[PDB]
Amino acid sequence: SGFRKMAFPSGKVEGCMVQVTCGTTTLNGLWLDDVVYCPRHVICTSEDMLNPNYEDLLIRKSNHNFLVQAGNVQLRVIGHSMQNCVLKLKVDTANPKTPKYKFVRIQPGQTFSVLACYNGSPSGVYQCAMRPNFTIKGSFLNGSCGSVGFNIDYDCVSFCYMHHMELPTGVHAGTDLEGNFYGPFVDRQTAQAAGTDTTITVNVLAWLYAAVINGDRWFLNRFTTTLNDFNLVAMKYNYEPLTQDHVDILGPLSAQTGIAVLDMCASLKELLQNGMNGRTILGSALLEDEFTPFDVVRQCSGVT
Amino acid sequence: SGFRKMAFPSGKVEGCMVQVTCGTTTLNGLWLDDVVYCPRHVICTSEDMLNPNYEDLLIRKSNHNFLVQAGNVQLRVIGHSMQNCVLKLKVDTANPKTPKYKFVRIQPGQTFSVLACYNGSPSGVYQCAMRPNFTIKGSFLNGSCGSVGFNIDYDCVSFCYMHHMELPTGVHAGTDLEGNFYGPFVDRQTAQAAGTDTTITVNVLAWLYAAVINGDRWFLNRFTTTLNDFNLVAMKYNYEPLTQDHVDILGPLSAQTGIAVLDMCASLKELLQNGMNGRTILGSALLEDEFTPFDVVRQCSGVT
Ligand SMILES: CCC[C@@H](C(=O)Nc1cnccc1C)c1cccc(Cl)c1
Ligand SMILES: CCC[C@@H](C(=O)Nc1cnccc1C)c1cccc(Cl)c1
Repeated sequence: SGFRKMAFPSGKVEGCMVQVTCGTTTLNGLWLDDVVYCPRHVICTSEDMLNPNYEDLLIRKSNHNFLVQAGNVQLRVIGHSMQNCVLKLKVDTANPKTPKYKFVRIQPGQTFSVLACYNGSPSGVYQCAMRPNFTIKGSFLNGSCGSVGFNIDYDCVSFCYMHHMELPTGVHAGTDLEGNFYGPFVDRQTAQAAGTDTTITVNVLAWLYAAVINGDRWFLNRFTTTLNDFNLVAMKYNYEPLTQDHVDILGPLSAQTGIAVLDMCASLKELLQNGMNGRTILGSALLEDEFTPFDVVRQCSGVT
Repeated sequence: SGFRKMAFPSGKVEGCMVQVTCGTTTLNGLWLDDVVYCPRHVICTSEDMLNPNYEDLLIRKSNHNFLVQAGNVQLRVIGHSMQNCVLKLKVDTANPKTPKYKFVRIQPGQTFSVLACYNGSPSGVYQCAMRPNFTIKGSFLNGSCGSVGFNIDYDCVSFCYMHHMELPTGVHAGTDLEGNFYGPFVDRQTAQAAGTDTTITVNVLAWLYAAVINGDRWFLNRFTTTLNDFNLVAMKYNYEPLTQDHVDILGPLSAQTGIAVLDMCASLKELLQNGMNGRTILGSALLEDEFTPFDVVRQCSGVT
């Protein structure tokens, strides 16, 4: 029993972190096989970041300009190339600690763990969600660029995020490992609007099931609703509309607790319309949306 | 910017996790040098747990009865001994992945990361606090016994906790790595009262400073208070009394933000007396006490 914002064990990712330096800028790199991946803005100076011409900046660079250091050893760079917003530095040595891995592009509302790094050294690990507007609410300081987000299934690390920047609003933006930004963001020091965010409804419902499993049941009521009625409330409170696909993914949690998905929607509707009345659910005084149905089943069963 | 419930990178601890089996029971072990540490209740059967005579149960056991498996390799047990509530199984092979380490006994109100494990395999990592009543509010299922709590300074892992049990209330109890329980708990399947818990005042103040650093400032007010006046409010709301030692540890955060500790106490007093009025602080709708002043400075500066 108990329910925590649990991150994946970061060990397999810690063994991939390196430091990349180009000129005066130092950030983090991900060493997988004989390739080091990092944000392409490692080639920029302060003056460049306002409106960088990355193709032109990279032309002034050579393999010997990218200094890559894994712990205390120096990697020999034999090639460099830009793919979207990431740089791929081919090195002469495959990382011996390379775990089984995949590069995935997650969907908004999905979760992942972030291993925050500075100077190629891991500082901490936390779990978070890719917001519906493609931003993440992380904890990153200058030099955290290149830190990555990932999920782990058995022995396979699926890398899904690489940190690139902090928006003037204090929220974070980044790319998939092919260097494609999530959302409309560009790697430029310019004001950039993030979309209107919404609360991930399927995740709040999953967390409500996790609460029932762990004993917090005060929010259960004598009511039910329909997808259409629930969605009218979801609209009013800027929640994502619930679809049959979301209902389907909640199937196992509904089966385990015997609480029909639409009956749980009616508890959520009442919580949206009345608030929590000074009470808590799983130690939170608000509706939590950073746990997917998969996360809840994993944590509630003991998946290693 | 941003503020997260960050756990230490778990890599150094993952390389120490093993599975220990004795008879029908399987739990987690911590392999450091040539010793494997685990909860002594690994020797118990279901009938034993109600009132176990551990000295007598261990006498029926031999080195060959403790099966210790690190991943897929089998460790040869050359000695066994009970120290308080832990068993120390001497093995013929030192763990090659043994990091620099210490065994520490943390104080109530201090924080640490937990690497939840099952069958010797890591499942997740989360940060938590040792409650003032010596319980922890973790996330543990059957088989998580033997999982450990730790802190990391540079390259040194200080192990501070080993999980032993879940109280009927759903809260967790465990020992230091010398097998001494935190609190009055005994490793028996019996109803056990945990003390009246209190909120860790120094930690809430530290988190209020973290909020100001990251932009959440709505709670700052035109007031101040004294240690005596603040403690009268702390008493009413079951908060730990604030001492000059707590004020002293908040010194750096007070210096960084220029907000005197007693002025921050007056914001906390107003929040205790008025609630949050439907607002949030660092994404929380309640007063967070699982971040120490050290944690806040570490996260806010970038300590790796
Ligand atoms: C002058 C470089 C700043 C860097 C940047 O946001 N880093 C950063 C990241 N996370 C937290 C804090 C910080 C300061 C950046 C700005 C604009 C666009 C891009 Cl691609 C990068
Ligand atoms: C019948 C063994 C149960 C075990 C126990 O609480 N495990 C456990 C731990 N964390 C979460 C869930 C669980 C089921 C235990 C009970 C009483 C005392 C002791 Cl020392 C151990």
